[PDB]
Amino acid sequence: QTGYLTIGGQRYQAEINDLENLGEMGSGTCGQVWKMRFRKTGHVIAVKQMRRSGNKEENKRILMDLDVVLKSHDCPYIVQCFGTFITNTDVFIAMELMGTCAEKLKKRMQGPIPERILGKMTVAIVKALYYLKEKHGVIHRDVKPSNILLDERGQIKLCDFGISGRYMAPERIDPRADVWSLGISLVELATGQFPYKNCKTDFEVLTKVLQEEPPLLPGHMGFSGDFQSFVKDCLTKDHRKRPKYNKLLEHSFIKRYETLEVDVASWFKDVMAKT
Ligand SMILES: *CCC(=O)N1CCC[C@@H](n2ncc3c(N)ncnc32)C1
Repeated sequence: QTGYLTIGGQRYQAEINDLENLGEMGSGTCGQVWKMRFRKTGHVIAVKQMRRSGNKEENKRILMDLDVVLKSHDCPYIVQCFGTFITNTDVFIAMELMGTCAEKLKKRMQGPIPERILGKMTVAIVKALYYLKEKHGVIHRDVKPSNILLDERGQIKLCDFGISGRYMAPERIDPRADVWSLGISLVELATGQFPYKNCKTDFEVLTKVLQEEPPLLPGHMGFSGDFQSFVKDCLTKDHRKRPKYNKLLEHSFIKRYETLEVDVASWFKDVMAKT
């Protein structure tokens, strides 16, 4: 429903001019996203703006993503929408403000991200894809580090569903393909290096994926055996032998970080402090 903004129980009748524009965030990968402040509360939020005069293709993608996120109001690992504003000229989609994405944390850190953090990250992302395949029959089709968002309070959510209904897997080029993309992302963040960084064209990446063996987590960085095993599983070329989430969620690596307390909130704020 339009016109209402609800930040945690408290619902507020509001309109666009009840918000102060604090500047844009990054690029318009799905839409133009502003950081905005609620003049009544003081709360600052992310607001995506869709202009009705905008690109027809981008607008179809923004509506799909919204469709998925309103459906996912009860997944703690998918960013929550706080409400919508519909004016004669624009649609304003209020999202909870996250910090940044794993891609930019990799930039800031200038090196590997510790297994402790990638652990909590694997739990939140696998359960997100599982919740999305089970309760709604959607699959993501674009899981990559720029789509994994974090915040200062430790939360790790998944964010961009604009091309999602029902980093590319071998059988998505040559017929659980979101399982492959998660593994490529995990190897990138774990080593700080993208495993197909020397390819000068898109098709050259696709030939590497099908011709050479999967990128494996190296053995000399102290990675635990469970983490190495989990990545080897996701990075199975033959999709017939790749596990579904019900089997993935029973992996020991998943089980270690469901229970273990990992202070990602502190690790996040220190990385962001370093320039
Ligand atoms: C890699 C992260 C990044 O640069 N982007 C693209 C720009 C928009 C940004 N972003 N999208 C939704 C967001 C929410 N809800 N909070 C914070 N940043 C957000 C992701």
